[PDB]
Amino acid sequence: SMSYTWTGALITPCAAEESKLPNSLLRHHNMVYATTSRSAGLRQKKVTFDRLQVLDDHYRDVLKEMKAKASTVKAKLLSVEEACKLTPPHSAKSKFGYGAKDVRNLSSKAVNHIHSVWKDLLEDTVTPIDTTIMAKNEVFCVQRKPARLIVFPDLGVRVCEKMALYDVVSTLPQVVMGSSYGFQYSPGQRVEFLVNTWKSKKNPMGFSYDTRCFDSTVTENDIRVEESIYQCCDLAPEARQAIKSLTERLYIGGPLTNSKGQNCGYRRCRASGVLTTSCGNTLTCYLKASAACRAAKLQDCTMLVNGDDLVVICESAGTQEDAASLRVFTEAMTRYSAPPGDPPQPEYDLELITSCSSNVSVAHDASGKRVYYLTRDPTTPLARAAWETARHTPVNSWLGNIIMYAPTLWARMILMTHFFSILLAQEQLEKALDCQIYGACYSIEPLDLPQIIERLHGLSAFSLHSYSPGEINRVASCLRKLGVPPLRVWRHRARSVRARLLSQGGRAATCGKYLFNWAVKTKLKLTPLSSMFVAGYSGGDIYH
Ligand SMILES: Nc1ccc(C(F)(F)F)cn1
Repeated sequence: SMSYTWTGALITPCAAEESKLPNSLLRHHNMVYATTSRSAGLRQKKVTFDRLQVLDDHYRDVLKEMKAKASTVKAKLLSVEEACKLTPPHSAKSKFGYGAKDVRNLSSKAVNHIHSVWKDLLEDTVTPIDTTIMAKNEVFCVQRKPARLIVFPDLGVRVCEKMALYDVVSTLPQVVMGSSYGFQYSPGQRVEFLVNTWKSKKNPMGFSYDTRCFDSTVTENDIRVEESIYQCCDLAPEARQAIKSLTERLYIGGPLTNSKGQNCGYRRCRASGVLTTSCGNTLTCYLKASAACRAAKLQDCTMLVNGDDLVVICESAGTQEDAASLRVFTEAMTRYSAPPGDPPQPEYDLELITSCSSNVSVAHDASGKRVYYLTRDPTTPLARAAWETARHTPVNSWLGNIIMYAPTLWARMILMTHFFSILLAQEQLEKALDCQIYGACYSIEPLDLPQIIERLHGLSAFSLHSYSPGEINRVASCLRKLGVPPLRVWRHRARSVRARLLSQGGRAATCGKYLFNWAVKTKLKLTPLSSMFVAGYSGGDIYH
């Protein structure tokens, strides 16, 4: 069928939509835009097409292996109270007279409605369920992306999803997919694993695979298979019925309704704004790729899967033979309805492969020992940082990136300096800030950063020092390209900040001592002083 059909009703905004900055971070403010509903139509054209899916024996076999491992999982139902507590404070309200605030408080109005939505789930396993459709507001840098489409059901339903499936999507994928399951790794854990699986090959070859608009490529069959997998778990019988209902009424598809309550059409592919999205896309990606590997006689594959994002490291068969078996791999994925965006390409250097928007690089600690860490082209981070510092926003990408990319050259020299300067200037150091990690919302105290980083990256994070020439040129370039002060200018700014922080004692002094030792010249000695990287949840409406 078609991924979507349209009525012609517009995808409409809920509120005013900014698309540009209203400046000591970056000069070329021209280059930063936010996406808006103004670009919905273009995206609309890209995500809508027919899906032809041909299975084969490798598909059927990998699924059989997955269903066998899923049968070792036992999963419990979540009480209303637990499901309510997982709902973010600012999650979109219900069209039935209550908001997340009422949900979090166990207001008897929200809970009663939630009871009725659940009851109706058990009784009716057919009637499609209403979804809202929305263009996202996401900041990027020039050289333009159409806004992504987000699709999500009413708050009431979302809470039922949690009850029915939070335990499953938190617990199953790991067991089903073992070490391929990306969201069980912190960044140092992910580097360590990529690097070890690369050293483990006699003659290694790697390649990422970009599936073109993955959410569209997911078929209604795919979503029933995925259900068939959940069902292999030892479930409560009420969980079993709600899961059949949710999938048949919502996951499989349904009507799309814009912010003004008009009907935009009907979806027959993955909704992005549901609980099963990450888990769904990760299982569906692992299954197709694991099978595509077999079709292409790829020798000795290890995979890493994070939703629609896929890395494969295997034994090379020769550079010709490689290029070729990769084309077969692609044919297989295409048959399975996951055709390519960029066409995939072999790499014989781990450092050259990008996955989850990231790549492995290396530097050196105090002792000169070499250290691998995860980094990325810092353009979108800096872009969003400029946005976040200009317009006030609920989301703080900067902090997320400081946490994820603490070891990187750019996060230490630029993000850390910049934002500790603002916080010191605003006397807002003590305040918790919300940020996204593998799609879940965590409240974090910026002064905790040092221990957080020590815990997730090791102490070497505070003293890495001979960054690769490629990495240094990527940063410098991005700075010039963007109009951000070169790295030497941050060094001077950091000494100033480090100093102010040191003067305040307590945890600020630790922030200054640790975060900015790289900037001093004569170094201080840096001695020693989380259920966060377990599962993926973007679009799952989760808070911890
Ligand atoms: N040519 C490059 C480009 C980037 C990198 C690193 F930053 F990822 F290390 C290495 N070599």
